[PDB]
Amino acid sequence: SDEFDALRIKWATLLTGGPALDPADSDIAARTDKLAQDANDYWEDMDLSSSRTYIWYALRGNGTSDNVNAVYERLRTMALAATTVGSSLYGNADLKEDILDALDWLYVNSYNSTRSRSAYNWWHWQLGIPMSLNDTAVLLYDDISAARMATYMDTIDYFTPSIGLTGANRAWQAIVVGVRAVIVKDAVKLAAARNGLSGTGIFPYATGGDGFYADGSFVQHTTFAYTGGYGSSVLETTANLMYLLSGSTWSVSDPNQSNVWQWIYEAYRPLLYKGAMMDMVRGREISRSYAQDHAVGHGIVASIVRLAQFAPAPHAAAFKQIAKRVIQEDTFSSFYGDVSTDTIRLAKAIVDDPSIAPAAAPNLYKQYAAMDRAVLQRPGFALGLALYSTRISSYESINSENGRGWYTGAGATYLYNQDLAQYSEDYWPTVDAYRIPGTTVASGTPIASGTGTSSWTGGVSLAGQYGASGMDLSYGAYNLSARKSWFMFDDEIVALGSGISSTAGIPIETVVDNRKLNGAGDNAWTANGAALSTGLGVAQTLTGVNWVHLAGNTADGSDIGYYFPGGATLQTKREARTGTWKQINNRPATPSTAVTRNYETMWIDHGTNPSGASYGYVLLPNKTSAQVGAYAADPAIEIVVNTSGVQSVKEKTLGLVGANFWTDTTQTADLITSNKKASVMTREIADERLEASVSDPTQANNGTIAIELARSAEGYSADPGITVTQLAPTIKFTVNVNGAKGKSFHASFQLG
Ligand SMILES: C[C@]1(C(=O)O)OC[C@H]2O[C@H](O)[C@@H](O)[C@@H](O)[C@@H]2O1
Ligand SMILES: [Ca+2]
Repeated sequence: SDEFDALRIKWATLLTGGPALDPADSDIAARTDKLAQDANDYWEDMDLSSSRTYIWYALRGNGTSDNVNAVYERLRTMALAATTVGSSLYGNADLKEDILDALDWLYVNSYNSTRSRSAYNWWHWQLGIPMSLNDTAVLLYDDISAARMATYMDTIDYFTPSIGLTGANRAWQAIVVGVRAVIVKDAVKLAAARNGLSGTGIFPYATGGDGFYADGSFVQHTTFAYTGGYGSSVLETTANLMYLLSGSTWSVSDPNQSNVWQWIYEAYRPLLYKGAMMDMVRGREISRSYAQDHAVGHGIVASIVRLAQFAPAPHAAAFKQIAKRVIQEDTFSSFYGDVSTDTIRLAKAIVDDPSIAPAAAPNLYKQYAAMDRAVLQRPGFALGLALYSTRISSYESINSENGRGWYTGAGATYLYNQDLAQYSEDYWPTVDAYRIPGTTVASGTPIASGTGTSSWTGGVSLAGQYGASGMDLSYGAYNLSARKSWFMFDDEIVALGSGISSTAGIPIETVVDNRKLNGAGDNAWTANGAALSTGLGVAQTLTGVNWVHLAGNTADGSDIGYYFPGGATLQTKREARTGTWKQINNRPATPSTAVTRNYETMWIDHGTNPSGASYGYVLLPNKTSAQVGAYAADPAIEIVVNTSGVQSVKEKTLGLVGANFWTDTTQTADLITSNKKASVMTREIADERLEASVSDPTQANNGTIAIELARSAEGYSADPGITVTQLAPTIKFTVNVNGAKGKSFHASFQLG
């Protein structure tokens, strides 16, 4: 025996859960039954014929990478069901044989050195197929001969012999060369795998392009926020490879691995909400039925559990605490339901360890300036804001996936509450893709995939407690411009719109919300204190409404209230919509079965060719209609200004004032005066202290932002980069935003 053999067994238990597995456990058993069932289901359907032209009727066609990739996964599944303890097919030599025969069959008939390394969908030829193959190689390792185990590892080397791509792709190459390295007992390769993690898009932060950023953002394909998509994969593979290499002579030594710990804290933690990974950062993957938000979220948490096995002292315990809290929070879909058996083993030991307490829930506001995203986490709810600009594209759609992601990241709001299934249970293929909440669009017309023309997209963060965001809207697909802002406070989110103009000749509308209702679609809702009809298929206009209340799909924790300051007229309809995942993901393996969900859609109608139109609403999560009515009577909010040049909102009770300035001219909102495009927020504690945060959301100003506050101060402390030039009679200071990359600069003044 040698090291390589140790590593291989370590990976074998990663896939199986080792001989340790306790089939008595209800969840270990549940997973096992399915593996065996599915495995059995395939096997007893394979064409075992000597002269077969295919291994599975359904997957025939040696030329389509999609099919070939799937025949390998199936095999991998049977390998596991044949290798994991407790399985109805454990040890079954017959099964192992057939699997092996299937592999040989593909070496000559479909997967070998003949095919182009660049054939259609290299991902399958260079990463997908090989990852599965390795896993099989490791499991049936003993039952495999040298001649046989060569036709496997040689072909794999042919397709992926090096490491040299970006983030997710680079990491995948690394796990492919790394695993085939421990089976072929090669060290040169194995070290090239460990070293790969130090490459672009992984360990080292990125200042542009793919990879993780110091502000917690993650980018893939150069212009798309992908934390929950390709990012999800990166976390998983990197963690899996780092764990395999931990404690070996090929252990990771790069100092930047420390960054991996921060990924969890700043990159993933803020984007998880009770088991779900927010879709706004999942890209084109929101169109995949097998990968909805909680399923995807479980995988992220599994990578955390894995990470907690070798993580240094401080971090390991923190990880255990975070995972424990998430396993417990998710009452929608059981975590143990869709993760590997070894994952269930390791987690169960954390959840049952009484000494490990659940980490606290996050309570903050974070601006991911590098990917045009912003999050708000409050005890009762969370808000996801998806923006785009000259730096980040509207949405991604390649390989006929996500054909309706048009406005998924165009100022879209995502509200998370007790209704944990809002975005799961086939939301995407049934929701009206032309009406994504928070957005302003030309009714029923789409926009293309690509970056925008305005640089003003970002926001400011006041000590990570509160914030404000903005997006200068201007579509290329058709004439339409507007100024959209959002102000996140303690229990309400204010949305303002102005400069709404168009010549498209198409009715422009702003969608307040589009909520999926319960199975009956009978959620109770009220407007101005009057119950409204709850029948499906009914469309109605609400004139002069000051507030609306919609009951959630759960007894408590999912109600939503809407406040319209100067009164508004809403176009609404409640209906049952039908669709298929096939419609937003036209690939062979995607389900065509029709599904039906209920929605309550509400929007403001700006008319056709409007000029200077505007809107203003406040979202009030978890409040009863009686409260929403109360709020509307004596609101803690007060619109300071909603013009084309500046949008400002004040929070009477918190002493908060937010203001986004859209032009490089001198303008003033309440006590704030600015001379440049900027996002500002201040907090005033009567005769005590005054705080202020500023940011250049354009990330293009290479000079300064001259700010002036209408208050007299006695002293101050400011982040470096802020030069205060006058404390009395009024506060004056400048902010050096050259290369600030959208960050927020803070400063606190003591009043007299
Ligand atoms: C196996 C599958 C799939 O999801 O079907 O095939 C294609 C792959 O390439 C994409 O770039 C990734 O998003 C990855 O997640 C995909 O995995
Ligand atoms: Ca409030």
